Amino acid sequence: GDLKWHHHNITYWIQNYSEDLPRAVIDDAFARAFALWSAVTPLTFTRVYSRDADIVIQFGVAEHGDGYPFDGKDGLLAHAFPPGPGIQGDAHFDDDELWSLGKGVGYSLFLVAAHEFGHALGLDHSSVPEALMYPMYRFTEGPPLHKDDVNGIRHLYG
Ligand SMILES: COc1ccc(-c2ccc(S(=O)(=O)N(OC(C)C)[C@H](CCN3C(=O)c4ccccc4C3=O)C(=O)NO)cc2)cc1
Ligand SMILES: [Ca+2]
Ligand SMILES: [Ca+2]
Ligand SMILES: [Ca+2]
Ligand SMILES: [Zn+2]
Ligand SMILES: [Zn+2]
Repeated sequence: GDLKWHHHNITYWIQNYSEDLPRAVIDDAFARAFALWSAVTPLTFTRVYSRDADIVIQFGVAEHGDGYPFDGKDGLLAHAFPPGPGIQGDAHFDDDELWSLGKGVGYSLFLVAAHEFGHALGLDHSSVPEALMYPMYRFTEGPPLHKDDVNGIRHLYG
C-alpha cells in the first residue's frame, strides 16, 4: 500500500491567491510549510509555474472544480489528495475562511498548509492529539512536527 511519491524533486505551483494576505506572505507560508517536510524526508520542493506540477495549490470556495465542494465559513478548512497523478497530490484551501498567520482571528495558513502538505506526501490523520496530522486545528507558536508525524513520514520515505 503506502501511497508515496516515487521521485524526489517535487514541484509545486501556486495556481491562485487569497486576498486575505499579501502575495509574498502566502508564498512564504507555503515555502515554510514545505521546509518542514523537506528536513525530514529525501524530498526537495521546487516552486514552478506550470500546470504539470506535482502539488498544485488552490484557493477556492464551494464547488471549485474537483467535485469536492467547500462549505462556506466554518466546517472544512482545506483538503489535499495523497501522492499520484493529476488531482492527486494537490492542496486546496477554503477561501470562505479567514486566512492569517498571527495569534488571533482566522486560521494560520502556515499551520493548515503544513497539515495539508502532510496529506499530499501520503500521511493520513494521526490518533496522537499533539500531532500535526491530528484532525484538529489549533494555533501554536511551537514547532509543529511531533514524533508521530516524523515516524509516519519515515514509514513512507525511509
Ligand atoms: C496542528 O495543526 C493543524 C492544522 C490544521 C489541521 C486541520 C486541517 C483541516 C481540517 S478540515 O476540517 O478541513 N477536514 O478535517 C476534518 C473533517 C477532520 C479535512 C477533511 C478532508 N480530508 C480528510 O479527511 C483526509 C484524510 C486523509 C488525507 C487527506 C484528507 C483530507 O483532505 C482535512 O482533514 N484536511 O486536511 C481539520 C484540521 C490539523 C492540525
Ligand atoms: Ca469552510
Ligand atoms: Ca497533482
Ligand atoms: Ca478568505
Ligand atoms: Zn478541492
Ligand atoms: Zn487533514
